Amino acid sequence: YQLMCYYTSWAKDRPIEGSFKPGNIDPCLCTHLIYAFAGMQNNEITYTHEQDLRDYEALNGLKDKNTELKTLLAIGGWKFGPAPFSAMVSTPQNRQIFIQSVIRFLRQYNFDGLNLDWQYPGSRGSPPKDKHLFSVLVKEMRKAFEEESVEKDIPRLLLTSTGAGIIDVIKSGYKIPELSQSLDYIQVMTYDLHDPKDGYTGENSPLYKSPYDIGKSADLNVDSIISYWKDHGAASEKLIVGFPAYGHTFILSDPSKTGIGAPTISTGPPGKYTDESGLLAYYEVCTFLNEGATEVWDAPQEVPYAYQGNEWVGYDNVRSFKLKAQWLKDNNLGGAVVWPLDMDDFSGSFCHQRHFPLTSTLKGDLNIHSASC
Repeated sequence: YQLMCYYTSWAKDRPIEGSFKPGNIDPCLCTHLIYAFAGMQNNEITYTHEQDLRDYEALNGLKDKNTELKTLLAIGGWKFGPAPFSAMVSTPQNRQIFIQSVIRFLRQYNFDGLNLDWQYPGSRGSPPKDKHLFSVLVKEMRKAFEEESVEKDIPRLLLTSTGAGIIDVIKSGYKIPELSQSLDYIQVMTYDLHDPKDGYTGENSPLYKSPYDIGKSADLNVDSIISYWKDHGAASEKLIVGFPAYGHTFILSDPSKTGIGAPTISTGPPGKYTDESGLLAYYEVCTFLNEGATEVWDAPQEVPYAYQGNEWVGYDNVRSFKLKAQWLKDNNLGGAVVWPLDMDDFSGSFCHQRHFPLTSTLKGDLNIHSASC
C-alpha cells in the first residue's frame, strides 16, 4: 500500500507551537510527500513565493534519509479554482507550454512527479467541454513523461490527480476509465462531506452513511464514494483514499440536541492555530477534549464527534483511522493520503499519543516499509 502525506506551504506561518516545516517531517513515516501548492503563470507551472524554493530543498532533502521516499508537487486546490486550468487546457499550444514547464520544473527541484488538483473541471464555472479537455491534458502529460524517461534513461515522473468526493461533481468533471488508464494514482477527496449548508450537524469523513441520511446525503461517505469510482471504471489499486487530519465545527441551535443530524446555526469559530471558520486541526480537537468537551463515538458512521455548550465538532481519531485502514485493505485499494500532515499532532504535545498519532496509525496498519528505514 501507499501512504501519501500533504505538506502545506502555509503551515509554517501559524503560531510557532502549531507551525510546521518540512524538516519536522519524519522521513520514514510516508511513502510520498505532496507539496501544496505550486502556482501558474503564462500557462507554466511556477513557485508562489521565494520561500517555496527553500521549502522544496528541505522537503526533497528528506529523500537523503529515506531513499525510497517519493515527492510530488501539487498544483491547484479549492482556493485556486478552475479558471487557470480552463484557459491552459483550451489549446494544444497552451497544454504543450504547461507540460514542458512541468518536466523542467520537477527535474530542476528534484520532485518525483506532479499532482493535478483542478477544483473542478466541469463545475464552478468550468464549462462541460473541460471534462473532455482534462482527459486530453492527462493523456498528453503521461505520454510526455514516458518520452522524457526513455530519452534521459531515468525513472519516469509520476502523474497523479485528485478526484472529487461529491457524486454530481464526479459526473460533470471526470472521464473515469480514460483517467484511470493514464494516471498512476487518483487521490479521492473523501472529506469535507459535512454538508454545511444543510442546517444540520454532519461528519467530515464518515466511513458509512448515517441512518438519518436521505437522498444524496446517503452518498456523503467513504464507502459510497469509493464504490462509485470503482463502479464507473477506476482501478482499485490506483485509488488512494483521503484521510483528513481535521474536523469541521458547527454551532448548535439547541445545546440539548447534540447528535449527528442536530439543527445548526452556523459554522463554529476558528481555532487558535489554524484560524479557519468551521475547521479544527486534529491537534486543536485534542485541546477541545482536554478542556472539557463530551466525546461521542458514532458506530453507524464509525467516526467520533464532540460537543461543549453550543459548539459541536465532527472529526477523525485513531479508532476511525484504524477502522478505515481495515476497510481499505479489505477492498484492495491502493492506499491512503493524509490531508494535511501538518494538522496531525506532529509534536505529540497536544494529544499525548506520541508524534503523528494519526499518520503513524496508518503507517503500522498499512504495513508501510522502506529498506532505507
